Amino acid sequence: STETFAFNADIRQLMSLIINTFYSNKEIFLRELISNASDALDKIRYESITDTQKLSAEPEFFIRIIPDKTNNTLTIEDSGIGMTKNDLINNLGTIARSGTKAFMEAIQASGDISMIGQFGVGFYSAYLVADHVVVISKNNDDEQYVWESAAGGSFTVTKDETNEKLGRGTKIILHLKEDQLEYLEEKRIKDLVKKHSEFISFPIKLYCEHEWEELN
Ligand SMILES: Nc1ncnc2c1ncn2[C@@H]1O[C@H](COP(=O)(O)OP(=O)(O)O)[C@@H](O)[C@H]1O
Repeated sequence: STETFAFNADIRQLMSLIINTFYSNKEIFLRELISNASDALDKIRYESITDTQKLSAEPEFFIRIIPDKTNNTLTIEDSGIGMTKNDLINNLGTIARSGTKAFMEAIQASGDISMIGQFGVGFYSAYLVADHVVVISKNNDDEQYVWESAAGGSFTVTKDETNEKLGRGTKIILHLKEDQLEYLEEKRIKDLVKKHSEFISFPIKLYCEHEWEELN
């Protein structure tokens, strides 16, 4: 059954800024999410080098990008370390980190919205292009859970019993805004990924039409 959580106030203000901004460089969400996937993969590769068993639920490292024109969603999937239920609650809303508070104080003092691009807003950049965001995650030390938020001051976390099992990793599902459908186009995606992927040392694949295309 679903549990509801309140966004930390600072995180709520960050989301508020993101949702109301006219910042035109929205495409940066893609680099933020792919970097997150790379970091999560970093972690499971690191943990498993001295302990190969940690790879058993999913032996291959990958990042997959799946645009879906039928329901206007863009999905970023990885087989990284994944998040436990507590991880989703702790890392995706309830706790405002040092950097986040510093970013908010800085941007409020300067009003310089180019900071969004210069310093980044991490995972929350998804709300630059999406109305609603879903996160399915599976970590070795817990069952599969689902995090959801339409950015209304709250999010929910629900033990997953409807979706296909990931084995290990994370699936970020962006429900794109009506005016942001360009990010379903494969050329748009490839050009963005090419721009930010030189030093991502995991295989990146794009779902095309259907077949998987290698981006690196
Ligand atoms: N794809 C992912 N797999 C596993 N954990 C993730 C993923 N994306 C985000 N997280 C967790 O959410 C946290 C917050 O993400 P973010 O706001 O991008 O900050 P940062 O990238 O600086 O960690 C990350 O530190 C990470 O712990």
